Amino acid sequence: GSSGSSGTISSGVPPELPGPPTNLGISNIGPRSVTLQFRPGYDGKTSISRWLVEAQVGVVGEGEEWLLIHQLSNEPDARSMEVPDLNPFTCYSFRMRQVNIVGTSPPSQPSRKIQTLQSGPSSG
Repeated sequence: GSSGSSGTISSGVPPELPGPPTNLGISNIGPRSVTLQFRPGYDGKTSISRWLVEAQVGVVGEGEEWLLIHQLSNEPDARSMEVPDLNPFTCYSFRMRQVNIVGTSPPSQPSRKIQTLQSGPSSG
């Protein structure tokens, strides 16, 4: 953009909403816990208050709903985090979200389909 009208701005300015974080990846996929990496695109002239991590059950496509599963509060300096409470031996997805004094941004592109390890003994 490139424009501006008469006036001044120096006293009080409300914050804005963040942006959709990218560079999402699914690594260290454990049994019921995995590490979801990401990067804060646009904070919104304000640090994040809490990150929202949603996921879907089996079916990973439109029509269904996305509910929260993992959320990191008070930690705007967390490039990545672990997502506990995961369904083992089940195809699930994961996303990211930013929350600030403004509000909660929309859902970001979901990660590729993966397979959670099994919950129990299984070695050798």
